[PDB]
Amino acid sequence: MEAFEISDFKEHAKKKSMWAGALNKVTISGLMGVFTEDEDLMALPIHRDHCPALLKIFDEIIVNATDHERACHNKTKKVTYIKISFDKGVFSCENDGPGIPIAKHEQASLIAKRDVYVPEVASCHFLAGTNINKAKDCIKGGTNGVGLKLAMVHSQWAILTTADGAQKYVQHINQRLDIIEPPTITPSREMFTRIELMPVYQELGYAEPLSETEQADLSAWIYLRACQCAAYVGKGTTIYYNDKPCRTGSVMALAKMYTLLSAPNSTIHTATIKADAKPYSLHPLQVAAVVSPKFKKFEHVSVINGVNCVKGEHVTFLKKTINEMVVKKFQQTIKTTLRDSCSNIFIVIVGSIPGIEWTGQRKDELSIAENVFKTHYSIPSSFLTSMTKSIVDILLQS
Amino acid sequence: MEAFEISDFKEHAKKKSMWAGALNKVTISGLMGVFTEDEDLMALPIHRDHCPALLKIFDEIIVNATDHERACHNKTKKVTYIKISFDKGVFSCENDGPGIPIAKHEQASLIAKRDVYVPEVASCHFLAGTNINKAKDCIKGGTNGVGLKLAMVHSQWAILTTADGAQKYVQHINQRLDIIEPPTITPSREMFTRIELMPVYQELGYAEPLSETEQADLSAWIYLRACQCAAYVGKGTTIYYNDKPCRTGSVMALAKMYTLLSAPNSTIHTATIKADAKPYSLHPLQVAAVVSPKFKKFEHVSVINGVNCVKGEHVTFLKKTINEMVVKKFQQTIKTTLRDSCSNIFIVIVGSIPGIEWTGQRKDELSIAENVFKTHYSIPSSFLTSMTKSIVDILLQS
Ligand SMILES: Nc1ncnc2c1ncn2[C@@H]1O[C@H](COP(=O)(O)OP(=O)(O)NP(=O)(O)O)[C@@H](O)[C@H]1O
Ligand SMILES: Nc1ncnc2c1ncn2[C@@H]1O[C@H](COP(=O)(O)OP(=O)(O)NP(=O)(O)O)[C@@H](O)[C@H]1O
Ligand SMILES: [Mg+2]
Ligand SMILES: [Mg+2]
Repeated sequence: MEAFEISDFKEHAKKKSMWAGALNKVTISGLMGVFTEDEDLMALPIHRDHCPALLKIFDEIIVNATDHERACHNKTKKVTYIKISFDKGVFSCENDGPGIPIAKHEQASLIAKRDVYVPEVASCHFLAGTNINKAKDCIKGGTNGVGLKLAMVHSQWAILTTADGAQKYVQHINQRLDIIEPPTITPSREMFTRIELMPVYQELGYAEPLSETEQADLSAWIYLRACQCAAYVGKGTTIYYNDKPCRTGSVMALAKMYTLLSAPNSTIHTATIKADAKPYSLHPLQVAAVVSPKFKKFEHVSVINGVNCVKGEHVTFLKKTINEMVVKKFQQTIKTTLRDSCSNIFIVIVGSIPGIEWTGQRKDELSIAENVFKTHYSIPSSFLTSMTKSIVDILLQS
Repeated sequence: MEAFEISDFKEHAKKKSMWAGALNKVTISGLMGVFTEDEDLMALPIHRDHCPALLKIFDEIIVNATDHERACHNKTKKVTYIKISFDKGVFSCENDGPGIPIAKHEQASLIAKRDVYVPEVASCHFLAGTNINKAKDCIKGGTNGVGLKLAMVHSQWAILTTADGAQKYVQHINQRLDIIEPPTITPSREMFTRIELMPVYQELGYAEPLSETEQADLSAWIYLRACQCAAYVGKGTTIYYNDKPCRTGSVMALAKMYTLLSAPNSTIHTATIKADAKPYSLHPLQVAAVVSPKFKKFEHVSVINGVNCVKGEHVTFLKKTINEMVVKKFQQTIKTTLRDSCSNIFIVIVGSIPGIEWTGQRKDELSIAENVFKTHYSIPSSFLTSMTKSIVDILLQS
């Protein structure tokens, strides 16, 4: 029929929500940003509709930088900084460490029948990257060879700049990937990767120059995402947002930021969840939790493999384990459901998990057998005991 | 680098969880199937790890049939049946109504430099279908031109059979899309579409001949999915699973099936939620709810646009509206959070919603502005008042 059609990747990415989510403004459950009060960092909800695909432009590039930080963290040449910028609608992200290799790609050059270099494949070729054949134990968030191309397809203009210690490579990628300019290659001896772009705000439902509220909301969201990165990356990396350092290097700092308005001056339960055997034993999970009667439902913030995912059995592992102990102790005083006993918890979980699978390119949800945690991971009893004490005291008051 | 690679669609679909979910067995929260007790239909949880991509093979084909049912419901030639079969691991789904057009695809033929017909494009060409340029008011679940190809890529062998009144078209698509046999085309006046396939069970983590428990679990899951279809499709369509008619033509029947074990002989609150203007006015939402103290947490079953999605503002619309009334009525007696007053609700929501977006190919979550429901839809107050009365009686007891 006339309606039966074949689409290419770029046209498909511009009209289909499967890649990065809705391409218009919708209600985003739990949307948050960070707002600065005095010199205090405070995470607050953003109760306005926003475009999920727009936020994924930023996220895809950000997770690419923290993926690189993970890859070189045990190598001689490492990532020391991730600089994120957002000004006048221009978004940029730069990291040091080895750049994308500046070399001709023979297969791509043969397909295109012209000289095509690796950074053009990295940025303009769908289903292309270094994680197509990812190992079980690889804890990079990246896996599909898709994310950077999504960022390009939603850019009015974009500039990729990378240097591998020998040369510098600059390439203009404009008009939602319609116009790929030939690269400019020079000698350099510098080493970094920078992505700078202007998203297609108007197509995504925003004011052509962002409105004051849109700009403030988007700036707040990116800043919180940079703060989440700062708690995830290794000991040698500093995260910057609009040049200032991000002061949330630990899950304690994240938990305080998220509960400053709710429950200031509260106690922060901490745990380092370790595993007995490799590869899991290489990746301890950091956890901080606040327990308060002021919280009216269970909430978590997860940064897993650099990704701010919202659903996963890693959360349930903590919830069920805590509930088991709460039920026990509570019964001794009376002599309660899973949401009961967890309704007063705010918990932050940050770390790497080998072998997880994702539910889509957005990586909203990770997928795994629950028994991975039961067999391999141990939650410190001191954390469980003080969490249970705090929760039981609240239950006894009502 | 050596690791920098370019992948094609089918190799990508076989390695990457983004298309259909995890490609191995993982824990699936809320996994259910239907099991027959006496002659009663009873939906029970399946507490065993299962492969999400495997279930999506079935789901993609099923939603293709209910999409056709919706497309032909107001036309002279309509869909009168959807027959789903699962036996000896062989899965098949057949619907009547107009078949896939048996016609040469010039563009596809030019690309391939051989005769390629429309049903081969429909089943073997990624990013291809009749919904690439989807209208905002189109309530079909299909949108990406991807789902049928995922089913083929996870089949050891498959047979597409379609007839359009003029001809019949039979085509063998084998070895995870590696071997596409030329079609056999004959004169016919039959009109239907059938997909029959053997999934790659072993590759997805199952026993080569399915084990007794695996077979029983998978049959139960498909049967429940067929029962959900029976509540969704139009009045002129019968759904069959393994030749038996599916006896859940209403949200009442669905709600009774899901609450038979927990709360038999309970009252079923019903509502038909209508909207003031088109396109929403064309698609009333059917709702049934059971309220019981035996219910531990809030649960919903959603069939939206034929899709059994698990997250969406359509649920929150009902939750917030009910909570508002519960808060008022409760305060009058005392003179309570959102977790409260909704913790004892099991609710079934079935219907079509125009203009929704999805968060991925799996269509786990739909995306929409909350204000669509606030401005356009009204929940009948009789349903709100009897739901509120039932909930307040429970809260007053404890
Ligand atoms: N900041 C960076 N530094 C170094 N290499 C990078 C950087 N960003 C991207 N790359 C490379 O470019 C490739 C393509 O990136 P991308 O399209 O995001 O795919 P991916 O990160 O591998 N998987 P995904 O994001 O899940 O679709 C990556 O695999 C890396 O090889
Ligand atoms: N049972 C069927 N009867 C008639 N036409 C069908 C049937 N199944 C598939 N088709 C057609 O085949 C096309 C390709 O199917 P499919 O690949 O599932 O894409 P889709 O349903 O359009 N979108 P999606 O499922 O979101 O990836 C559809 O768009 C329909 O035109
Ligand atoms: Mg990436
Ligand atoms: Mg489909």
